[PDB]
Amino acid sequence: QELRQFIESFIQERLQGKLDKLQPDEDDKRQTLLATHRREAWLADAARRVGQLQLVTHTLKPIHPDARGSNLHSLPQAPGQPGLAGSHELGDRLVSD
DNA sequence: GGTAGACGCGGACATCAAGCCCGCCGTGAAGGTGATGACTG
Repeated sequence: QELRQFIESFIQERLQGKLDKLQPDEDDKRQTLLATHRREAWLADAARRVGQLQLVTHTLKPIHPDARGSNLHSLPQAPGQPGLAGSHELGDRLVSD
C-alpha cells in the first residue's frame, strides 16, 4: 500500500504552503489550529465539503452570474439526421467539470 | 447648311553612394457561497 504519500502531499503540502500566512499579532490560535486540523480534521473538511459540488456536462453558471439552478450531468444522444454533429457525438476522452 | 475617303514606318530609355539619435506608454469600479453572527418579533 504505497499510495498514502498522496494523502501526505495533500495534507502536509497545504500545511507547509501556509508558511507565507504569517500574522504576528493574532496568529496565536490560528497557527496552532491550522497545524492541528490541517491534517487530522482535513478528512472531516473533505467529507463535509465534499457535498457542495457535482459533476457536470450541461452547466448553467456560464450563462448568468448568480443563476442558481440545476446543471445537467449526462451526455446528449446521437442526432438521427445526416450532416450535423455536436456535443453528443464527441469522443470518450471527455472531461466533466 | 455635301458627301468622299484615307491617318506611316524604325529605333533607342543611365550609372553611383548614403537613410539619425534620446526619454517615455495612467489611474478607479466591475466574486458567489454558506456560515455563523447579530439580530430577533
